[PDB]
Amino acid sequence: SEWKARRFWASVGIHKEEGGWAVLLDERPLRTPGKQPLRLPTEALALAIAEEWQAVQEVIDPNAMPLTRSANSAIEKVAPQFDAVAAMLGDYGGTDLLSYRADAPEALVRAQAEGWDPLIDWAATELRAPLRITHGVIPVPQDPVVLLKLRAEVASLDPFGLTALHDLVTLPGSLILGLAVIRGRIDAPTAHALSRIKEEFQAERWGRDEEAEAQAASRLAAMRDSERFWHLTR
Repeated sequence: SEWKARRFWASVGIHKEEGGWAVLLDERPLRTPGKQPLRLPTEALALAIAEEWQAVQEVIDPNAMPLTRSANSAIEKVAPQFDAVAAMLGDYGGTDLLSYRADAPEALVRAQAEGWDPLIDWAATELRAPLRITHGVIPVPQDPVVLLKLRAEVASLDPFGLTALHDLVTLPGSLILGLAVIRGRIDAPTAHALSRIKEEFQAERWGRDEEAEAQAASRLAAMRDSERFWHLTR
């Protein structure tokens, strides 16, 4: 309803810049909520963000503009705090979902093994990061050298790329799943399905939980948004 939310522009285009691309609402350059200049690493993302602004009807709906939202985060929070963010994501290497297997029932333990072992194998091979796997509640600490190797893989990403990595790691609760998505080993819908092997297994055996399903659907959409953002920024 806010007057400030009303669309007043006719066309939306893009244009180069001394440092990245820009999106234009008529002749007026798009700025970040923080008044800072919005510069995008690629034309692909610029054009995609322009479609979001061309799609505005009467009033701006931020929920409908996931790319703009992530671009703002990259410029405003991730680029300036790259080191602290790469560290926080890297930390998941020591509490990775794939390293914790159920104790029971057996059919669940086998399900996890079949879906996850291949990803643990990939991480040991491609990232030279074999994780220690635990069964049950008592956490096994990871090899300090492996944690250094995984944190280093994260640190080597560009800022926009680190921003996309964020949700791919935190939502499923796994750094391996997040890196597998951006490295092209699996896509986001597969990463999502692998993370919920236990949830899916229990639902099929003991009954669906509507709230859990709603929350899972939300995580999947956010993971697909992060994946899109990663590809657009390459």
